[PDB]
Amino acid sequence: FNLISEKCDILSILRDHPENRIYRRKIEELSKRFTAIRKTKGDRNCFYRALGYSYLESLLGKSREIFKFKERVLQTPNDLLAAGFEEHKFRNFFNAFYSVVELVEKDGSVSSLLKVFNDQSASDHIVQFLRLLTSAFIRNRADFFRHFIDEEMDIKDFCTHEVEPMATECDHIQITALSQALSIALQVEYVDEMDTALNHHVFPEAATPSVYLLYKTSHYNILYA
Ligand SMILES: *CC(=O)NCc1ccc(F)c(C)c1
Repeated sequence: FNLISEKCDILSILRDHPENRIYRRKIEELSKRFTAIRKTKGDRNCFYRALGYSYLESLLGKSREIFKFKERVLQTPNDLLAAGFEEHKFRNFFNAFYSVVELVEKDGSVSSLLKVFNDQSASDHIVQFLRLLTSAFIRNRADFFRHFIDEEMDIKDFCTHEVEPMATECDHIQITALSQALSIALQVEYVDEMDTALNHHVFPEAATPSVYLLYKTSHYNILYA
C-alpha cells in the first residue's frame, strides 16, 4: 500500500503535525464531519490517483451507475482524437483505464481495486490516461476556459507543460476540467496553517458530491463522510 493506504481514523493524522495549535484545531473540527481517511503518495500525481481511486470505489455494487459510466468512458477516445492526440499513442493508457472500470463491474471488491491502484505500472497508466483526458477537455473548450478562468492565459502551452507530463501539480483549472470530463462531483476540504475557518469548494458548484478530498501540505488525501 505504498501509493494509496488502508483506511485510518481521521485523528491518526494529528501525528503528522505534532504540537501544532492550528493544525490540531482544524483536524479536530474535520473529525466531527468525517470518520476515516486514506493517505496518498506525494509524487506530484496524487490528485489524479486519489480522484480516480475514490470515484471508482464509490461505484462498487451500483449497476446503473456503472453502466452509465462505462458508456461515457467508451466515448473518451473521440475527445482525445478531436484535440489532436493519436490513437496509437493513447491506446495503452485508454486500455488500462477501461480495464479497471471492467474490474469494478466484474470483481466489485475494494481489495482488488486497491491492488490495481497500488501496482506502480497499472496505477501510472491510469494517471497518464486521466492527464491526457484533462488536456483534451481543456483544448476542445479553450474559449470556455479563457472566458471563465483567465482571458490572458495560453491554453496550448499550459496543457503541454502543466497537465500532460507526469508529476505536474494541479490547480483549480485541472480539477474543474477532469470533474466535467467524467461527470464526477467532488468536494475539496482545505486545511492550511492560517488562523482561519476550515472551509471547502464543490466542483461543480451546487452538486451533491460522490468524492471528498482533503488538501493539506500540497497533498490530496481521501475522506469518508
Ligand atoms: C498531490 C501530490 O502528488 N503532491 C506532491 C507534493 C507534496 C508536497 C509539496 F510541497 C509539493 C509541492 C508537492
